[PDB]
Amino acid sequence: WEIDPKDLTFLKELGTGQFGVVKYGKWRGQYDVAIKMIKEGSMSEDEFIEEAKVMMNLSHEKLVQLYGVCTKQRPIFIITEYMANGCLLNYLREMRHRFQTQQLLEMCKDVCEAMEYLESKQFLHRDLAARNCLVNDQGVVKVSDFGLSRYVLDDEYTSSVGSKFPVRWSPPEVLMYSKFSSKSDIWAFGVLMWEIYSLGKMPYERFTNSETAEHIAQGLRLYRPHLASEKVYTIMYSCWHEKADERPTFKILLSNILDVMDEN
Ligand SMILES: CN1CCn2nc(Nc3cc(-c4cccc(NC(=O)c5cc6ccccc6s5)c4CCO)n[nH]c3=O)cc2C1
Repeated sequence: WEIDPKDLTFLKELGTGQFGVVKYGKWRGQYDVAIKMIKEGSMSEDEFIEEAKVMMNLSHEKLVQLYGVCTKQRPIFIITEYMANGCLLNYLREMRHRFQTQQLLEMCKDVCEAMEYLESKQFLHRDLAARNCLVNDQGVVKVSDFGLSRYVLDDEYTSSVGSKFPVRWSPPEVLMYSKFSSKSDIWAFGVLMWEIYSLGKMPYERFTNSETAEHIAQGLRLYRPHLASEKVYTIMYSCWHEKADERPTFKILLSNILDVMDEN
């Protein structure tokens, strides 16, 4: 899906990410979109365009929808489904005192549904976290920026000892051997559940990344947030098995989440 940049209208600056400036605009004067303007040197562009077809085939309600790309010009554009309430982490922090427990679980469910679908397509996110989930005007959470980490050119982000690497969302096998799998996405999802139920707190606060790597290797895990039931915590904790093959699938996690709902 190559978009014609003439069909795009820029309206507002939405901020900055790993690829640079992100803008809000419209496609053909009607559809609200987000447009990532890829800073030169920030992306492995050839490698991205080479593997763009598969991202185009990924479609799910709880996945942020890709509209298309603009590659006949520089900077490259990536155009996506706009989400009015922005990223989940700040949404949690900003609406912290308004959340009911049922809502926190529905958020987990939204995300898990998306990841189950990705799991089914053998597609990895690689940087799952609240900051890379977005929220729309009706409070629906959707998974964002799935797979883009592979294309980042920044040693501080690509290196496990880098300052931007998602250490706090990474299992031991990633920090040690850089072995990404479904089960690394699983681990990350548990940390995400923790972000949700803690209402936007930073994992392992006052720990450095290295200290965090040290302690999870030694078996330390994130404490149960006040608003998390024991049933809920058991779900997120199951994502943090030292051994990846003892970790559940997203299909199972979703069943767990549904069972907790049903009981309530
Ligand atoms: C008043 N509020 C201001 C902030 N805000 N943001 C909104 N909604 C969106 C933000 C982004 C956005 C903004 C800044 C940075 C990033 N993130 C990135 O640019 C990147 C994230 C990652 C993750 C891994 C690897 C590479 C990248 S690039 C995004 C998500 C773009 O997909 N994208 N799409 C939206 O709908 C809505 C609001 C209303």
